[PDB]
Amino acid sequence: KWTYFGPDGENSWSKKYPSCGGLLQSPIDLHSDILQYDASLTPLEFQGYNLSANKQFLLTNNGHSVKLNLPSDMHIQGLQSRYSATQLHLHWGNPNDPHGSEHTVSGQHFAAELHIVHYNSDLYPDASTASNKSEGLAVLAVLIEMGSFNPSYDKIFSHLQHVKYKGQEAFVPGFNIEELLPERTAEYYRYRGSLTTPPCNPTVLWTVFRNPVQISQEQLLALETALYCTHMDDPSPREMINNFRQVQKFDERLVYTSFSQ
Amino acid sequence: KWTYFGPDGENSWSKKYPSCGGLLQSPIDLHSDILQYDASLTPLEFQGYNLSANKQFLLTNNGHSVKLNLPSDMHIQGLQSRYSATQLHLHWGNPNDPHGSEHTVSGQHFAAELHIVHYNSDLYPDASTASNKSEGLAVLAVLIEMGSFNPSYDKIFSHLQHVKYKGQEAFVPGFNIEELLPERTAEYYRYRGSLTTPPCNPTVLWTVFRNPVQISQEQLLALETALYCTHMDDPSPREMINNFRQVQKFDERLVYTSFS
Ligand SMILES: NS(=O)(=O)c1cc(-c2ccccc2)cc(-c2ccccc2)c1
Ligand SMILES: NS(=O)(=O)c1cc(-c2ccccc2)cc(-c2ccccc2)c1
Ligand SMILES: [Zn+2]
Ligand SMILES: [Zn+2]
Repeated sequence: KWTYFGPDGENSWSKKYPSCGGLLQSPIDLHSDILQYDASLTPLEFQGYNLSANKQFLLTNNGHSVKLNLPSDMHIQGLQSRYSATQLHLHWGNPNDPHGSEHTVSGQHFAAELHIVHYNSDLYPDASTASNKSEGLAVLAVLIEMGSFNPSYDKIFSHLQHVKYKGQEAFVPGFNIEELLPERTAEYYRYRGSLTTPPCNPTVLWTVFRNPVQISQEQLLALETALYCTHMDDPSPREMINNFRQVQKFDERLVYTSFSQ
Repeated sequence: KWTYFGPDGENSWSKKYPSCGGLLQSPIDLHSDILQYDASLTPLEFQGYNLSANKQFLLTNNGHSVKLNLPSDMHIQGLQSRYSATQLHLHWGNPNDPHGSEHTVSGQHFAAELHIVHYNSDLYPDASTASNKSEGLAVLAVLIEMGSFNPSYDKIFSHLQHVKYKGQEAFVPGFNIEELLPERTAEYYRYRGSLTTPPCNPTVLWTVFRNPVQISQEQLLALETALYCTHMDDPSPREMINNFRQVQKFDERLVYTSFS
């Protein structure tokens, strides 16, 4: 058991989850001193991202985030191996401090962050197995700011009412997951890091897109106010807010960028 | 023991030092969504900070920072209790990333930070006794940025080449400590937090001055490259760099400001 607040919060994760105290931890602050342009970072292609509206995908409150289960026929192409999707989920702040992305840029948080988790399906049968292995996982990170209403994000947010409490789940119809990606996906930061939640395994190839997507203030408030970290019958209900880890030390790492600036 | 890098680094402190995973942890990011003006925050007076040039004070490389021992007649006036000085020390980054202040302001690190540690001498016999007790400690924090050469800071820095390894010590002729402070000490942030190193006791009244001081890039580079965490005889030396703790969550609480 672990949380983002109080005694079982992030400084205590390493007690039961020793990788959380190890090297190569995520997230990090992206700032000029540790960035280096790498022209070998070519564009990714997203395959199988247009999920059938006639199929259903499980949306779940796992007590730490809201997560949508994704099929293994969604793939990234462009890394050394092909990686297939397993799930996506979000991180956010709170109505009075609406700045809860995990990665920061030049010390500034965005409003929220989406993570789309993939695993090396060339080598491993599933994400559980891959999660233990070197470069077993690849995660795409989309930084979220306040802006215009985003119809594609509402294909998640409009369903939060059904998964208010920990352990609640609802099937939702497929939609085009590519619509959650920002413009100019060719522009990104790349580094070797970790899961940002326990067990914090240092097995993740990170791709953080340079350009944020926009969602409306009403959308963001819905995300920040709809969910609880606790079971429906828990006697000490806790809102699901500020579910992001603080940035970690660099540990001599550089972040490579597919752009110069 | 404890370190700032590897398996004994800050995410592992709580395993041996459980207050590192408890309440009221420092340092924090000083931003507007958590600030609040409060009129009771009047100018601190710095008494006995003009150290006698006829005394000498011990500079030690403790393996985690460089620290100068201070005399207990040096004290802060203006708080509910009297706080008496025990030591000062610094925190910094590294040549590749020279931004290693502990506190940040609107997400921004400064180059380095100075901490002048005092103990509540009204309540407690010594710093040792005070550190884990109620209202035991008050720390002054000065944020350091690059700029003009600073002779005041050189009174310390000039000795760096003599304390390069863990457990090495050197003597420093008394000088005026108030020269290490910025101008306009009247403007400062104030909050209850913790030691930023193990055992992370939540017993510190922080004052972080609004205004930074300046040191030259030659001075900053000396600080970042002069010292080791390890003993001289060590097969695998470790440079003393990035000796700052990451900022902590600070939720539903308030930093009070003496200014607006
Ligand atoms: N924040 S993340 O991108 O590093 C991440 C990845 C995976 C993950 C999932 C499947 C296989 C492998 C890794 C799970 C989570 C997670 C979020 C909330 C609660 C528990 C776990 C978070
Ligand atoms: N960074 S700090 O201000 O919160 C701090 C205060 C004190 C401290 C010292 C004496 C009495 C009471 C508190 C000691 C250190 C320290 C730095 C390096 C190694 C070990 C300890 C750090
Ligand atoms: Zn995540
Ligand atoms: Zn300190």
